[PDB]
Amino acid sequence: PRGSMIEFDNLTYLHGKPQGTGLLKANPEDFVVVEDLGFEPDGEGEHILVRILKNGCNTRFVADALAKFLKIHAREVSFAGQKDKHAVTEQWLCARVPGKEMPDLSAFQLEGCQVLEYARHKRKLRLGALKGNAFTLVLREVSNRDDVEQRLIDICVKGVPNYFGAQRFGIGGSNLQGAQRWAQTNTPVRDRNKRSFWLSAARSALFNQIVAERLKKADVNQVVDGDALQLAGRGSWFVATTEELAELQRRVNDKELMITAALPGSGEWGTQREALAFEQAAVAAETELQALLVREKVEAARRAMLLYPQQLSWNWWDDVTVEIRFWLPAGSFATSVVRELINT
Amino acid sequence: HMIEFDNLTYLHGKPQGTGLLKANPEDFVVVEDLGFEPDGEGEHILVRILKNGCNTRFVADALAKFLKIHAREVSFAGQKDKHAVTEQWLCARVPGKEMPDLSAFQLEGCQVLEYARHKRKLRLGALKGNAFTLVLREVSNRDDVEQRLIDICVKGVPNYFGAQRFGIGGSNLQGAQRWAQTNTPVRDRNKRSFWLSAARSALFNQIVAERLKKADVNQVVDGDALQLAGRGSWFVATTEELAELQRRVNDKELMITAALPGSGEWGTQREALAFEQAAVAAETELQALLVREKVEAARRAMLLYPQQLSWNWWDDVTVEIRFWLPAGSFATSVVRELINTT
Repeated sequence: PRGSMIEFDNLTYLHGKPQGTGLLKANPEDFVVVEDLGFEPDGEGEHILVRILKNGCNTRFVADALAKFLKIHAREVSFAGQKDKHAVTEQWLCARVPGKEMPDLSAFQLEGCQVLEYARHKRKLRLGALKGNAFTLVLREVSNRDDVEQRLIDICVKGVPNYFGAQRFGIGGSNLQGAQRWAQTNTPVRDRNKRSFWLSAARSALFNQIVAERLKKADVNQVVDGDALQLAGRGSWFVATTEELAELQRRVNDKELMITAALPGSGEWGTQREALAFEQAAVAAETELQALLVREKVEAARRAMLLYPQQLSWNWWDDVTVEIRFWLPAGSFATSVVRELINT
Repeated sequence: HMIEFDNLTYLHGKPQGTGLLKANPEDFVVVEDLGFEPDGEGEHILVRILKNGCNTRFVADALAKFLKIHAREVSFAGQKDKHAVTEQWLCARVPGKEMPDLSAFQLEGCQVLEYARHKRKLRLGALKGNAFTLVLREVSNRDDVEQRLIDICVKGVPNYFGAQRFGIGGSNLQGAQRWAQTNTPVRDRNKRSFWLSAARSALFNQIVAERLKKADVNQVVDGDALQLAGRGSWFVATTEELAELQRRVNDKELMITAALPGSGEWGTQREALAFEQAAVAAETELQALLVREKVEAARRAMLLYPQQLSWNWWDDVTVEIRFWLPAGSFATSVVRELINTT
């Protein structure tokens, strides 16, 4: 059975493959993540926002525990996003518990999880409904400090490819594999979760591939006729035209606009003419995955090709250990930044 | 050439899901708001009628018959078509103080809800606004819709003129463009209005689309024409006042406007005016047509904040949404930012 599609480790680099190695997440304390909702709990509402700090367990696990403690169905507990199990993460959970009474969540004890705050909120917390995350990482046993230092400087200026991290395609890549097999047939998928995982890996893999192809051009950030340019910090995007190229390039160079790559699916991809031809050619061989996404009615969307870590700063503890801090928008991965610093 | 409707910039970005709007007339309920209660005296009789399956003019002629008066004695502030359910007000001139029994007036598909005398005649465009109740069906991405409804509560939507403004098949804009290329006058007065209206509306939509491409959409600039919320009055922003003006705009007390090109001054000045002119610089022919026909330039809020926006999800693929919009604003403009339709 001949397999596929550019593999993750073969994805193009913006600053070239690093000339050094290092350790990522040697200890959970070396990977701290603080969720950034973008809003404060209202202080009223039928929902209860619970801010927790965890270590050594996934979000759903703590969510199920929270549900049990409040004597409510696991379905009554949601969250903004999945936080790494092997790391120190802080995030919000949301449980629907209507009423004027506020349950004593300070009694909720669970190994590898500390409650830090809880208050009522009107609307339920939905997946993907967060602003971003603040990261504090420590890279250990850095074999080439000068290479890493130089890369951190270049990242501050040019950024890094906004790839979906390896964690997006399932353990061992099962999600992408399963998505591929399912696309080779017409056998519908029962399990709602198994279906979402697969559809997500498919579109994510295609996005990464389009970006990897675009990075093979002479000028990676060159705006071309028909590009879908997204305003920095938000979803709104528009189509570029030959007539406006000069001014558009300036905004893109100034990081006001973001060249985007397609997130394949039903409907139109967004790009037009030249740019559209490019994206279609970049994944021309993936007719099967493309067709799968279309039949499952997963609307095509736009995603920034590049990623500019915010408030990027770093400190070297010694010639082989660095602490790095930065904030990333929702949907971007810290591993996409680290990929351009060291090889793991 | 000119930005096409479907390519008009989105405030919240193009939706990542689809759905059905107005599957049946019952999924689109529009309740007219006069902006006042009838005087309860006067030579005119205001009649509120629930309409489903026929248009205004039709019901108006039917009322005229029932009351034994000239069809042109029945007026109305806003026209509406069959495809939607509308609680509309009709105005009949019946001098005197006696109140005819509008309980015998039974037209197919209609229902008289109330009636009272009033002093002034009801005129087209005199409506203050409309309250809508819509049912979006076969929603493919609830999460997307939910977040967009929430974002709209905070930021609103672009106050675009809906497609209906450009005639069936876009014929009104087409007619305006063909007309703009010749000095030939236009016979039919109805054609004149529809065409001039489509041209100015298209220009406004393009200016807003351009403005939405800026880093900060609601950023006030020197020379901007700011309109007081709820009314037509507007004034020009000045550099020395920006911080204060910006606060009132963020607080939704003032509305940044975009031009409705026509004869006379557009309203904006300096920077803002230069921006608006460039935004439609290539539309010289349509502009000259408006100037030529003496259609006075005017102002229209760039953004639209649906009032009392609330919604209820029947199931994962069905939502009933309610909101009030001032006259001149479109429900389709709110929906454009929620789902993609065909």
